[PDB]
Amino acid sequence: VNSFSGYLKLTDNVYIKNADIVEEAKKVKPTVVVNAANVYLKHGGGVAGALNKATNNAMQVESDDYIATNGPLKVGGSCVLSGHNLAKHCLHVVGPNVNKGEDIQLLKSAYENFNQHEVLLAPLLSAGIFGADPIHSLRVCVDTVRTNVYLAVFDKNLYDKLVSSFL
Ligand SMILES: Cc1[nH]c2ccccc2c(=O)c1O
Repeated sequence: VNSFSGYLKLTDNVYIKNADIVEEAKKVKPTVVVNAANVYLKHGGGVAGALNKATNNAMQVESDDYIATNGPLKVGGSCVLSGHNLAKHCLHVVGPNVNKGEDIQLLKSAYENFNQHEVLLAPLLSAGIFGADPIHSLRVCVDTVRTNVYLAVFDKNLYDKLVSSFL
C-alpha cells in the first residue's frame, strides 16, 4: 500500500491523475519525483521551471554544481539529485525535445531510467513544451516502465483525452 490517492489504474503498474505535480509532490513527499529536465539542468519552464520554483531555486543551485562537476546529461539519460522540499530524491530525466529536432526513439531510453526506482511520481516525458504527442508518451511509458509509476497530468482536457484514447 502507498500514499497516492485518486489515481485511475491503467495497467498493473501505471496509474494516472489530473494533478499539479508540484502540489502532488508537496502532499505525498514521494521517495522519487521525476523532473522533465534538459541536458544542462536549466529549469526554466514546464515541469522543470515549476518544480524548481517550488524549491525556491535550490534545485537550480544544486543542478548548477552538478553540471560544473559532471558536464551535461545525455538525451535519454538521467541523474539522481535531492528532492528538496518535494520528495526524498528528484530523478532528472531528459526526454527528447521535438522543438530542438531530437530523435523521438530516445523517448524509450528516457523512460528506461524509471526502472531503477520501485515507485515514482512523474510527468509524461517529452510532453508539454518538449513537443511530443502525449498519447505517444503514455504508450511508451506503459510499454517501457515496469516499476510503479504515478503520472500527474497538468491539463484536465489532456487528461480526459489520454484516458478516453488509452488502449
Ligand atoms: C504550478 C505549476 N505546476 C506545473 C506542473 C507540471 C507542468 C507545468 C506546471 C506549471 O507550469 C505550473 O505553473
